[PDB]
Amino acid sequence: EMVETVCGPVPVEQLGKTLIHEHFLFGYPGFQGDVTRGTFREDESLRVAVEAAEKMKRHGIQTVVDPTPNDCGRNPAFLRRVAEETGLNIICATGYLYEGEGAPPYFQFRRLLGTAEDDIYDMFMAELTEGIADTGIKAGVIKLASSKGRITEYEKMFFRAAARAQKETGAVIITHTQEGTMGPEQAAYLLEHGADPKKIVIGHMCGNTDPDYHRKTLAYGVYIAFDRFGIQGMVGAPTDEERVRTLLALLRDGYEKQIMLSHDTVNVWLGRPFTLPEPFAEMMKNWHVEHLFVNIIPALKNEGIRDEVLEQMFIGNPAALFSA
Amino acid sequence: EMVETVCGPVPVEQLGKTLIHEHFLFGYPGFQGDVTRGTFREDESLRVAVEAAEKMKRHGIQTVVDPTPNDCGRNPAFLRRVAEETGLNIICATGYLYEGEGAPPYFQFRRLLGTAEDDIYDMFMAELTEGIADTGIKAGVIKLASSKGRITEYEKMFFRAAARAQKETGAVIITHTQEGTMGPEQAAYLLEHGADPKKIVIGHMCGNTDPDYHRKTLAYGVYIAFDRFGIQGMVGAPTDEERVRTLLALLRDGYEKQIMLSHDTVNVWLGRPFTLPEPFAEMMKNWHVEHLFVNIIPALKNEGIRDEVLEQMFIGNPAALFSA
Ligand SMILES: [Co+2]
Ligand SMILES: [Co+2]
Ligand SMILES: [Co+2]
Ligand SMILES: [Co+2]
Repeated sequence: EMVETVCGPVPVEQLGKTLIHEHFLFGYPGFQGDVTRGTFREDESLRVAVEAAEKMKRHGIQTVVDPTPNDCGRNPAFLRRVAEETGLNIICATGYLYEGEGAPPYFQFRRLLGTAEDDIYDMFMAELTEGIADTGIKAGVIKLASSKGRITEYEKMFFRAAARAQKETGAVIITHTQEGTMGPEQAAYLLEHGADPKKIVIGHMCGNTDPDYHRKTLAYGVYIAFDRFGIQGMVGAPTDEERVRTLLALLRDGYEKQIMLSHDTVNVWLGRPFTLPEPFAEMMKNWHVEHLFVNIIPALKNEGIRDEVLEQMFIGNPAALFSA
Repeated sequence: EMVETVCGPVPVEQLGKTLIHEHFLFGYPGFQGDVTRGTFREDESLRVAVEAAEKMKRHGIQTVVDPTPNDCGRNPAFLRRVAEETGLNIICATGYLYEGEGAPPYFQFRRLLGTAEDDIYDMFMAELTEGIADTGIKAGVIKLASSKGRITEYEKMFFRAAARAQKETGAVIITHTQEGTMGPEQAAYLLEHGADPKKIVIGHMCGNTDPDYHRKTLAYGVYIAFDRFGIQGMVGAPTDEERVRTLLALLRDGYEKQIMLSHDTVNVWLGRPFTLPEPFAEMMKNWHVEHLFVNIIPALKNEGIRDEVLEQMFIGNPAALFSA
């Protein structure tokens, strides 16, 4: 009946309207080494993060799941500061990013020692049931990630440890898929290791534009996330128009009880500030926390998507996800 | 005349006996994510670090170059506390590890922006001439690293930036070579971009057992470092017996003014504590800061190496390296 937030245990029935995948703070592994020229502005970062939290509250959002990985500058105490100020429910994660964009050398070394999987399991259990560092904050979700075209041996260690921790705690698993690949394989690998499909969210599914690929993943009984609305412009990556077109094809087939939507925003970047190039910046202009409510939902309503369907995705599914 | 230490500028003539490559603190990238089970205890880490520094002092060591990379838990403030407690001169570095064992995602993203090399150069200049993070502590060396059998495009950015910074500051470059590869390639590439050979130390050269490989590197007029004494057991790393055999061959060939010696010890490991298996631990038993003086030096002196030659490597070469 309860889920661990950055402000302690909160009743699952009181979560309400939820964004399943947003980042208040995020940095690419290695940002720590650029501290001299990319200093952390704590007061300014809080101001921007609270501003983003207030923007979501104006659209009826009461809960945000922040799946910032452990190796990507996850800061539970900072998230608590945002939540204590706004009253917004924030659920943080425990886990690492995939091999290509994470920081693997540490657990790759423990893999050589032959304790890595047990060490990761131990980390998951400690952060889910005891607390993260000395913050007293317990993670409410386990974050997993896989590479493009394959789930690597490094990544599989985390997948097996998450499945073990999932059986012991009943925690929710949120995943990262790279470039619309490994969706069905993630679900398959987790289930055969004992994980509950009703507690798994396969993320970044909007990265694939083939409805058959989605149906194959949805066949496992898992949740899928169209969580990257706003991110477009890359040569291989899909557009928001292609995302909606894929979403409408699944809502026609009646998969609403298994679909959730988000933006995957990075509200405050860790490390040195940057500016996107002229063509890319224009294509990424819609990448903000209000995009779904201002642009996407009205476009869905014009296609004939009912309010009950939208409320099932934003309110119903998160409530069913965190419930035992 | 002067060199930047963690306590400020120190006369190069006062550096005395120096260990060119030792780590007081070190963590594999990703250690930050294991904060709950691998918390950094500053006070007990300082005790172990001071204990290591005092063991160096037993053998007349007055200066240590600590080339811990930015992405490997480099902590100049901690090193300052070690230096103040012991009276030891500690020179720290600016730089990142190689692609395979470092944290590349951050500066790989900045390459997509097209500013990475300039950003890295800017970082080098800041930390060599202005101060690291929230301190006035300046780095005294630039740390570079390459992969096995290749200097990757990612790595080449740091090499080009280092050569640029070297030309403008006169700073020392110290390198990491992976598994006895790329020694000549590193020297050649640095000199292509205008770096001063008398200011370059090609590291981990003991990882190769072919004297011709060393002579190819030495022909560039650079320093080479037999800096991993004590590290044995792994494929395909050499034994201390093989290191000594290679070292003796070069010393008898008259290369003493280009050679420096170290252990590459990690005195305090960042992250979760670990234990090596007994067959591996027995092979690594001599990996400590006293090894060169208690085991290697008496073995060298029995093989005809005079105290003057030893003092040339430990005192003369570091003095010449840091001098204009
Ligand atoms: Co992701
Ligand atoms: Co994300
Ligand atoms: Co090294
Ligand atoms: Co080293």
